[PDB]
Amino acid sequence: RQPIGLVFTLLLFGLALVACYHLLREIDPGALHDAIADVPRPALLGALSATALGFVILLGYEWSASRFAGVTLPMRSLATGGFSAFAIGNAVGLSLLSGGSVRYRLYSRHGIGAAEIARMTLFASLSLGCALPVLAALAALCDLDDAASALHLPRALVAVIAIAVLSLAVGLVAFLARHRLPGERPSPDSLLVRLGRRSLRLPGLRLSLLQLLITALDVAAAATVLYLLLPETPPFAAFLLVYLLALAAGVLSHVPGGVGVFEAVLLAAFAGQLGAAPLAAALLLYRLIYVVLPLLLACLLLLFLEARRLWVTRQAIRVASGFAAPILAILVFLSGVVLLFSGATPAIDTRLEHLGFLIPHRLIDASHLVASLIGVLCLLLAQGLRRRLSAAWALTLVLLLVGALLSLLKGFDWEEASLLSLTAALLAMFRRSFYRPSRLMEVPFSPLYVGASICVVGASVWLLLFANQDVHYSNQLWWQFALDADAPRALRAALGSCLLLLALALGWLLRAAPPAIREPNAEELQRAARIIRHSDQPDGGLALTGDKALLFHESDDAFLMYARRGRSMIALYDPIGPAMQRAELIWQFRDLCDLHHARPVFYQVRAENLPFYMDIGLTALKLGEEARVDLLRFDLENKGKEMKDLRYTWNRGQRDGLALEFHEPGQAPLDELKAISDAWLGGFSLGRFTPAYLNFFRIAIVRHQGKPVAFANLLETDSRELASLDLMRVHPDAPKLTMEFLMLGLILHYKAQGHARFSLGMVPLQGLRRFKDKFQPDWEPRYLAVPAGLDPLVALADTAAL
Amino acid sequence: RQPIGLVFTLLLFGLALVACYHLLREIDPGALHDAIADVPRPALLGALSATALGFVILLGYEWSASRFAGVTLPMRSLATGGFSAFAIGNAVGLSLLSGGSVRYRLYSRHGIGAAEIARMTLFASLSLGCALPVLAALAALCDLDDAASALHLPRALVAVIAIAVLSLAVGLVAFLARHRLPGERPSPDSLLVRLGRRSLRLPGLRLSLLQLLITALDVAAAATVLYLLLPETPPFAAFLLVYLLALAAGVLSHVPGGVGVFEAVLLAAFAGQLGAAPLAAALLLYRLIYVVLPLLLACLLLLFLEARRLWVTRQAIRVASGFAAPILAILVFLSGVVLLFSGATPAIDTRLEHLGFLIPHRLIDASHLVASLIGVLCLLLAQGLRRRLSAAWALTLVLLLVGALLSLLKGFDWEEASLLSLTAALLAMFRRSFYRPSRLMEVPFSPLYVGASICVVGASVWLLLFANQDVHYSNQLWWQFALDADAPRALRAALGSCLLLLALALGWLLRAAPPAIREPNAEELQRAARIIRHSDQPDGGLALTGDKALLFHESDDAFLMYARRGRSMIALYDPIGPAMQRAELIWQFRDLCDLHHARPVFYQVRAENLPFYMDIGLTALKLGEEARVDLLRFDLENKGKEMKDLRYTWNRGQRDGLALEFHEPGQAPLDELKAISDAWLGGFSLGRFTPAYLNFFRIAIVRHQGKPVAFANLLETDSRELASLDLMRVHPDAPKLTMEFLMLGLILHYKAQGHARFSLGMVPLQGLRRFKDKFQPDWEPRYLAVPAGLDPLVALADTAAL
Ligand SMILES: CCCCCCCCCCCCCCCCCC(=O)O[C@@H](COC(=O)CCCCCCCCCCCCCCC)COP(=O)(O)OC[C@H](O)CO
Ligand SMILES: CCCCCCCCCCCCCCCCCC(=O)O[C@@H](COC(=O)CCCCCCCCCCCCCCC)COP(=O)(O)OC[C@H](O)CO
Repeated sequence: RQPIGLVFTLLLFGLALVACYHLLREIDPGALHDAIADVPRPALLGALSATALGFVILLGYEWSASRFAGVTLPMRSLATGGFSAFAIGNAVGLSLLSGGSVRYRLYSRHGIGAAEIARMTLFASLSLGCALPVLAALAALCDLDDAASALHLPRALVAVIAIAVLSLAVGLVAFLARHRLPGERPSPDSLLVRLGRRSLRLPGLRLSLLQLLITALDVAAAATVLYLLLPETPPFAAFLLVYLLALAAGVLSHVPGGVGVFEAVLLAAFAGQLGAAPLAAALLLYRLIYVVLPLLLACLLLLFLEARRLWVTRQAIRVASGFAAPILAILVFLSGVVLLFSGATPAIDTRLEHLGFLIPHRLIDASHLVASLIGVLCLLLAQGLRRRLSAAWALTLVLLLVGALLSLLKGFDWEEASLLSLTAALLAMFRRSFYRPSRLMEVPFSPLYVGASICVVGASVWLLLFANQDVHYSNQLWWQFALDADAPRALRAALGSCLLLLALALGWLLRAAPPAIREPNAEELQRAARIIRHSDQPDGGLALTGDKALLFHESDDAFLMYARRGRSMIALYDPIGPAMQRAELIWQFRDLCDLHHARPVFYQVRAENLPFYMDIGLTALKLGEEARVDLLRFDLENKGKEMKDLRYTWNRGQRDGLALEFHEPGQAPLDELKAISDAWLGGFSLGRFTPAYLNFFRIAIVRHQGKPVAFANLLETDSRELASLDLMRVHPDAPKLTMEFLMLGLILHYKAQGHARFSLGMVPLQGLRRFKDKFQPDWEPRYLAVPAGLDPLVALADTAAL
Repeated sequence: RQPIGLVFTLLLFGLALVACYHLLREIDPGALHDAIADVPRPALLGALSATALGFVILLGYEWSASRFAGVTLPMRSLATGGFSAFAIGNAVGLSLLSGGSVRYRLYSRHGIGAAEIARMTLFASLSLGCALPVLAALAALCDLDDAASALHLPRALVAVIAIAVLSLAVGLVAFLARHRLPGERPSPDSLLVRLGRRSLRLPGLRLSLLQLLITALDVAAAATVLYLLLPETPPFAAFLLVYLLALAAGVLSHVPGGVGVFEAVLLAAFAGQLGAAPLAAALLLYRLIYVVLPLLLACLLLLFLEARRLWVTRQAIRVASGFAAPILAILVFLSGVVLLFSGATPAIDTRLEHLGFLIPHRLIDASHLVASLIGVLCLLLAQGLRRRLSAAWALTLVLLLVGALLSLLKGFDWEEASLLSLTAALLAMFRRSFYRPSRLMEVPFSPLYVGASICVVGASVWLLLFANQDVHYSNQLWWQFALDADAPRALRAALGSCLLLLALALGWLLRAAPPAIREPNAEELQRAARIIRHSDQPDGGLALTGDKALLFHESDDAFLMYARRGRSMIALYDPIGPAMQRAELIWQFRDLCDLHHARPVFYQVRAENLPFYMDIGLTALKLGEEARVDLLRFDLENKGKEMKDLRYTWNRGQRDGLALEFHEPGQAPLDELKAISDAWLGGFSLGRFTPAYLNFFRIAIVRHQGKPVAFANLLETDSRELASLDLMRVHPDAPKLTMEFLMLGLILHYKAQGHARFSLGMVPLQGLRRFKDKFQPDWEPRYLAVPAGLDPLVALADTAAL
């Protein structure tokens, strides 16, 4: 899927480049520059305003999603989320930090469910995805002659196509209206439809109409931006029609920005009618104003919020797994783009002639080549920054500033140097955000980033051909070292960048295979047990069963237990140790998973570590509820119906002759345990009955008039914060209150030693819930972490099987 | 002492500046530049060669010290040490990284004693310090007329002065030869002299003569360097005489480089005879070639060795407390100097006229001012880098590269930008060397660094006056913003730098006083005990006595116990916890000590942490020996006279009716303990007898036929690595073998539980040594850490009193 989808997009981009080259054959860069300069100031200020209007309409797009999913949020929060998600989706879609991710990051602070957000994003996407053809047909129906002229098709054909589209639209609307279940409504604005297999959620009539108006206003404003930039204006209907088609074509192409394809379509539509140069200039200004500008605004906004949050709340925020690393990766990538493009384009003559005196002539050529290499390194270090490396942050901070220096020593291009330096400032300001002390060579291969790198290099070479089209091909251009000669510098640069990218890509591809997963040995198990003791978490006990492999921190202070199942690696709980060790461990696991081409999954995680999973790109699903009784409040001289039932149970148990005794680890009656375990059997998160496992923990045994009837090992630490029990077996013939006596006896015993809390157990998603509730415990949600895209049930079913 | 010595040096520098200003009044920068250009290539290549010759002779200087102190080292090591110590001493003497420090760092890897190195340095210093006047007199005796003309004094006066000096020299030599103790000789080349109070160590005749030849060749080569640079050459005798005097005057002035004063004296000597401009040019080239160049070579050498050591030995080196932070602090300081000086000097007209087109005219003035501020910040962040901060490393890495950018946007001064960038490269390459995550605002005030900052600012202003001496004073110069106007830019720069330095200096001086030292409370004590348990070191037990204050790491994982005594804070042992926590703690202590204006001292430290103390500027003295028995090798069925004596003791003890029993912490007979403690009493590193202290540890009591006779608390951890005993009391009336039975019983008991090692105790600097040796233990040295300068006995005596 991943390589196929990459290759498909890459080829589509490549084709669109070739199309644009063969379409702008007549135009030379001089003409284009003149066309760009031609545009009047009121037109620019108009487009700059229509951008704002069109982005304010995109807030309503988020409002419709909020209403559909039934999410109550503050208006300031909804606005911020809407703007930032749309801005960053539209520009760098699906490559870095998609709109969904930005929604899910921003809205998880308010404590909205992952399913709700997911639904919001899906609605926001499919809204445009399904309302695009309808608006295209509606626009086509106005002035068929103009539309036919634009598309270069017969009037009859486009007419019947429009009629066929609107007929299919109303037909589907009627069909879903037929299967409308009454009564139940998940939200005020939501219908449920029943087909037979699954119940699907569709918008209501009012919401559907309101979003369709919103979509209409959105695409209108978007098209108007591009309309104002054109000196000569074709009929609005046809223009809008083609814009819609082009937008569609760009989105389907799965090209990050829609660049290459969108421009190809517009140019093909109005190659002759509007000319090439004025259109190309309008397209560039459109892309700079409507895509690039908002993205940079969003980048700065979210950086600002992150910095403000860090400054205000200093103590609570410890590890910093916020919203800086992804933005900085984006800005760094853009920087590398800016370096590579500059390297392709020839310098200004005036700047070169001034510089020629100050700097030696060969240094310029050297500077230029190195600056091109640095550009490619900046492309590939985006991934590093994304994964919160510290090495990557150090290297990138150096390169961005060296690159900014060479940008002044290549042709005194201060516009480049300014941006590179500004980026390097922001990168240095967020120093804490990059903590991981891992090796850069250990970063996994990422097809996507390499794909994007190749695309950018392609676009640089395209720009090289288009810029240096006034020089004849010659073999002597390669060696030609002189000031005025721009084309040699570009050629050298392009070759150097192409070789360096190829080298690094091949080096990453051909690397030593990772070691296979093995079970832990005696030493590892002992270390794991040591870690568990010197910690708060007693749930770590299931590490010692020697059934699931162990990932150890470099400091051997904290560890994480995981097991491979099919194509997905599952981690049993949160990592065991201090917070700073936990974050590094969660990343370490993600790295490992990626190396082995497996989905990372975290089973039964607490709420406190959720943002660390959100970082590495997981989503929290409500798995179950975990009960824990607080022994400080709980006392044997308290009131409450359940409490009176418990004391009655305890008193009867004592009178009947039930005795509970605790055996230290090692000194256990293995014969009696084996007997009861066999009796219970006759009649991953489980805990085996191997003696080795049992000798680690102290076992509480209850006896009924002397004979051993039931037992339950106890997970403990050296601290007296929390205590839990994993394995717990009872004899089928035992009295019904015997298990409850054992259970309450445990609670009282831990009260005696003075443990703050006592972990009862988890209920997923009836009897177990009631039984746990009968002790009057404290409930706490337990989550499941799965990749964000689409893996809701497959992973849960697979884990349930395991 | 510190403020007085600072003010004295600062005033001497100030005066020497004023002297040089009033002496080079006639010369304008044009004439000076012409004088510098005048010097021929053979003269430069001659001076560059005579520098090398003179530095090769400085190796023999180290050789004489090695022989005197009696230190056997490899020739490569001695060479490296000699070169680097002399190079860095001569340039940045006593301000940053003195020659002594560099010797003591480089030679402590081979495992040479601190007393030996100290002696080596003292000899190397005093050699020149005492051989300078003798050579001055010897030179004076040759051609009195020329010497008299040079000094502008009567021939008779200089003659009798020379005669008086040589008479005093031979008189002192005879006087020390009189009190020559025969027989004993610490080294082959060393005499001991007895005056009555203390025995002093003087060189032998052969060594004295050889070093005096070495000193003669050294100063000759040094003077020759400056001789070749002069076009017209005065008589060698007189010239050498004045050079000697000037060198002396510079050294006594305690000016880091000898700059200001040395030049003043030379200029005053040959103001009229040789002219000002040619002499000034010779002096500049001398300073650049003989001082600055070697320093930069040494800086690079030692950086290279550090990098090579890091690359080769990756695993053993963990925390990196090597030789990078001091060098980088030096290079950063030099960078800031280079920025400030450039800012004072006016730009080249050609470069300004080229730049005037590219850059807006006001930007140049802005760039120039900011670059001057950045220069002053680079001055003050040297201290930060020195103290291995990470904040300081991040900030400095940014500033050096921004400063390098502004250096190209001020007057396109690429020579500056190259150096700043090269420094910023090296600083980024040694990223690990700066680990401390402390706040920059928390750095203590340092009079020395501020003193050096003020000096540099002074020298910048001096350069400003001397460079812009072709412009008349006017009030309108401040506001004058134009390209060609250089003097306004310099004036603004100088003012901006002066205000920023004043502001920061005052801000550091006026700061909230540090909190006073308090005793630990119940919570702190409990935390300390927790830390001790989850650790290897059982010696941490004496923390719990609640007698000495506790410094806790930010992570509350490791801590360090210290107590103030008079004017020196003593830390009781190494910090307790992991290595990474230990380094930060040792620094944290140094910070604290500096805040309270107290000498840091570390009492009883192990060898493994020595380099962490060496970093913060301490020296290890051999305090005593600590015995520890290894229970793995030791067994009850072994052979050896001492072992047979032990088993005989054990068997007799058992037969007599001595019984040893171990009581858990809390469950102890306090009555019996109090009784025995009182009986023993009747008849900081001590351990009190307060019940609170005793309830923490398990007490071993021995009984003689039922009655309690002796006891000894046991320091333990949860691990079974090491065990120790602090407090140990016996009844006066007890049998002589009873204490030995208790002692051997402990050893056997710990064998039973299976503890690897068992700490016996320390003997400082007779009976105790024999008693410990009778168990056949393993000896390990125990050190004392005291400030490097001169605090050998005062601290030890003060600690002994406490
Ligand atoms: C050729 C145009 C018409 C064809 C339309 C379709 C083509 C589709 C396929 C090709 C994709 C577009 C290729 C062209 C890109 C822009 C080319 C360009 O103009 O590049 C300039 C330089 O390249 C760029 O500026 C490209 C930037 C593109 C990306 C924009 C990102 C901006 C933000 C970066 C991060 C900022 C960080 C700080 C703030 C957070 C060089 O021209 P100049 O005259 O402006 O400069 C001359 C000299 O070299 C220097 O002055
Ligand atoms: C005035 C000389 C005669 C008087 C002698 C006695 C005076 C004593 C009191 C004053 C002390 C000396 C003051 C003069 C310093 C040098 C002045 C100078 O020439 O400064 C130049 C610039 O300042 C310096 O270069 C000063 C450097 C001094 C320190 C040297 C350190 C070098 C190493 C730094 C670290 C390197 C890092 C990388 C390698 C590890 C500016 O002149 P320029 O024509 O060379 O340049 C013009 C334009 O501004 C730029 O080209």
